[PDB]
Amino acid sequence: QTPMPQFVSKDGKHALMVDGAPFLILGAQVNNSSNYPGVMDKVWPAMQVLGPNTVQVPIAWEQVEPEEGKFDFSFVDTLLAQAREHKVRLVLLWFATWKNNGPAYAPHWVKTDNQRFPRVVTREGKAIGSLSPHAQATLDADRKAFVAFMQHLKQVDPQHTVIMIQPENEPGTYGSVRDFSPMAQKLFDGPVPDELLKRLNKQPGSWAQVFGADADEIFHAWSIGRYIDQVAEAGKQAYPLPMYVNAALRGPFNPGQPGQYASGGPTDNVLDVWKAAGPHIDLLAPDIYMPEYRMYTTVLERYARPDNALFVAETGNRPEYARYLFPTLGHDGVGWSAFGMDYTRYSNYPLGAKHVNEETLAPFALGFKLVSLGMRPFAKAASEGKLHGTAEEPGQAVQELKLNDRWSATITYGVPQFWFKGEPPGNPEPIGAALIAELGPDEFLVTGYHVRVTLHPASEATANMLYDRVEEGQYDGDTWQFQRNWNGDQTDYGVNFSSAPQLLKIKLATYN
Repeated sequence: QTPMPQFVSKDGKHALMVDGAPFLILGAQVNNSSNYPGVMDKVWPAMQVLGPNTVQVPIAWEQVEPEEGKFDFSFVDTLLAQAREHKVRLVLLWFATWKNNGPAYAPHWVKTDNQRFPRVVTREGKAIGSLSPHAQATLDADRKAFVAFMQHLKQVDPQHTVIMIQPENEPGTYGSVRDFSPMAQKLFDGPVPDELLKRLNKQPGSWAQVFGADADEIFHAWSIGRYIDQVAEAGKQAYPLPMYVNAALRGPFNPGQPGQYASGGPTDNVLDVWKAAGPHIDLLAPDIYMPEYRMYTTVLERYARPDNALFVAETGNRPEYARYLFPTLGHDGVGWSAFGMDYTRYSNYPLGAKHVNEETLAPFALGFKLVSLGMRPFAKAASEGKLHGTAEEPGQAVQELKLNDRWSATITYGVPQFWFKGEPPGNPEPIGAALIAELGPDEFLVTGYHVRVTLHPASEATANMLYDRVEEGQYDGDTWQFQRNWNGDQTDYGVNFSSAPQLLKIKLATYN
């Protein structure tokens, strides 16, 4: 029997297990209103070009429980059938109590009834467009619908088309650091829970006593984390798929959205608070909409932790974003997904692309194609901490990757595929990237674009380097299929990639 999807993490190594082996998500997310049968013909032809292995689709509380107690999962059924037909897996996004801080996707009977389902209140006493995490009614209602959803999924998806769930979407609050309602203030005045004190190694006290100036934000983060953890807990009792929460980043890390001002989500300053609050939440995923290299790679480093597998749940769909797939995979987490990938003729420019079409998909499609040529062995390498990835930084034409005790790799951008004089110039725009998996001490899987990879000795022991084999080919599952051996011009100057769909399995040797 094929096992259900499972998230495994042990001693700083992680795997998203799908059909019994590690899996790397090569993801595409449709636009926010592309979750109805009548618009799916604007989705699948885009996915046909892009070739993701996983598609993220919203499942809206307003569409599955339009009247309280009257559930309608017909769109889930339709979407499952289509995903199977188009040969992709799914990640379903539960748009419920929070979507970008707000209740807009909650049913009419929730979002219009502030007496039953109360909004956060500011210090000055005004309600703002974010539901309070302290209200029992709201939690009970979100949780009941999420349980009905997971129970349905178990029944209709024995194929395991759906591999993860995202409960809520960028939870948090824009217009206030926390809830200042009497209901909230009563809790804030109370003692910090022992669970949190233990995680942060703090002595007992009220929230203000323990955390001082940072009490408001830490309180809100804990409170939202506990809310979603209870939703996730109940959902997993029904059907234990992996689950994650996604974070709006702060300030200059999120310069193009109002969410840059959000409090209470799993931002880099409250990750430990969220780990303590959310044992039923498998990982905390960043949404990265800043194209600058040092900033982007800093986010990857901050979210990639021994206790947190890196998943880039959302990122921009402008061409400069495509290359960040490889350094993301290089953190040996579970994958990367790009946002806004359909033909519905919507644009989130200036954040994203002005137009999504067959041409502007091309830079993203290439990376997905390259990893797909070897996805299961690449995923296995990630699960062992043996996957290396890098992308081009503007103004830096050369990078160095240490692979193991024996070998390293020089990464060179914008040079010919032949002998050349002068300095490496870099590509005209930063577009290059490489991916290298260690299969054995002398064997590597290598792919890339707009790049030269030059393997070379890391020690005196390997000084007399030779290529034993440089096999172009691909995997059918776990089975290598040989096409040709590169040699001569093709291996004289490292191995060079332009934009062709090529995967190399390279075995090194020495002469004795």
